[PDB]
Amino acid sequence: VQIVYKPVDLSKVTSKCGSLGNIHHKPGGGQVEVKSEKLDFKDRVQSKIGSLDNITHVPGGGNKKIETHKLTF
Amino acid sequence: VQIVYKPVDLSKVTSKCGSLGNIHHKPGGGQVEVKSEKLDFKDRVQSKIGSLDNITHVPGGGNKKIETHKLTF
Amino acid sequence: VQIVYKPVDLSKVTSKCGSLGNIHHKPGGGQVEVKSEKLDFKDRVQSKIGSLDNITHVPGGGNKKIETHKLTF
Amino acid sequence: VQIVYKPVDLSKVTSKCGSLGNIHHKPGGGQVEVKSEKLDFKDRVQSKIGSLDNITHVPGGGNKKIETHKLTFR
Amino acid sequence: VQIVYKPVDLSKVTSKCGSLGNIHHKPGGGQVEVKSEKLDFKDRVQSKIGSLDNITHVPGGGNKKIETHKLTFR
Amino acid sequence: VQIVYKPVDLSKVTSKCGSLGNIHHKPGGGQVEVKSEKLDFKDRVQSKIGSLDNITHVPGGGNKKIETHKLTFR
Repeated sequence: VQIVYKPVDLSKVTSKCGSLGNIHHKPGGGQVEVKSEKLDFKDRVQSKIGSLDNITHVPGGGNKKIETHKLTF
Repeated sequence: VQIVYKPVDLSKVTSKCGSLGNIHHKPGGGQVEVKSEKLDFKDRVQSKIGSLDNITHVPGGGNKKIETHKLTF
Repeated sequence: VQIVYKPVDLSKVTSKCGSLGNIHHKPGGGQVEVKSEKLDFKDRVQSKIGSLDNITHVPGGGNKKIETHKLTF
Repeated sequence: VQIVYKPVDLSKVTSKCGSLGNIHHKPGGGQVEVKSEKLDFKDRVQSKIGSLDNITHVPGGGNKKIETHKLTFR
Repeated sequence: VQIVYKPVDLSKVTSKCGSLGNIHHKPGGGQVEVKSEKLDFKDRVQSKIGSLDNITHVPGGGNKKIETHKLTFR
Repeated sequence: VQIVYKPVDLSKVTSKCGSLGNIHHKPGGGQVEVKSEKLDFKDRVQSKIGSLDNITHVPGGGNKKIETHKLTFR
């Protein structure tokens, strides 16, 4: 008798996520103007005037690998 | 008698998700103008004036791989 | 009898997430102007005027590997 | 025998090209106003306002002369 | 036998290429006003305001003269 | 036998290229105003305001003269 247990694993298991390899070339507007007597913001207001945001959230993107190389005679 | 147990794994398992390999070449408007007596924002208002957002959320994109290389005589 | 238990693992398990390998070439607007008699922000207000944000959250992206090389005569 | 090979060449070969012999008397002299506000340009701009440059370019205007004389006797 | 080989060349080969013999009398002399505010340019700008440069370029204008005289006797 | 090989060359090969013999009398002599505020440039700018530069470039204008005289007897 002989048993020759030689499994080979060469696997790649990968996550690529969020903002990857993008090109942002000269972003932005010409003129932005806001004119008022008053600007009045009073509960959970978000305001953006002529600003640029690059924003990435990755709560995902995880990897799992499980192997059970059992042998029994 | 012989058992020659030699499974070969070459697998690529991949996630590519979100914003990937994009080109954003000279984004933006010419002129944006807002004029008023008052701007008045008072509960959960979101305001965007001439701004650029690039925004990526990836709660997904996960990987699982499971293998059970069992042998029994 | 002989048992020749020689599994080979050359696997890569990997995460690439958030902001990776992006190019941001000369970002920003020309002119941004805000004019008022008063600016009045009073509860959980967020304000952005002509600013650039690169912002990344990665609470995800984790890796797990399990192997169980059990042998029994 | 007698031979008298006596050609006479008084010719002129001339090239006159470009801006020759012009009179430009009080060019400009008036009023140019450009008022310009709140403009955006995403690509190349070339602009001339009230300009009077004298730009001269001559990659050509070269001359070639080849002439060739031979006398053969017997 | 008498041979007189007496060609006469008094010719002229001339080139006059470019800006030659012009008169420019009071160029400019006027009034150029640019008022510029709140402008954005994302790519190359070339601008001339009230300019009068004299720019001269001559990659050409070369001369090539080739002569070849030969007398062969017997 | 008599041979008189007596060619006469008084010819001239001439090049006049570029800016020659021009009169520039009181160029400029006017008013140039640039008022300029709140401008943004993201790429190369070339600007000339009220300039009158004399720029001359001559990669050419070279002369080649080749002569060859030979007398062969018997």
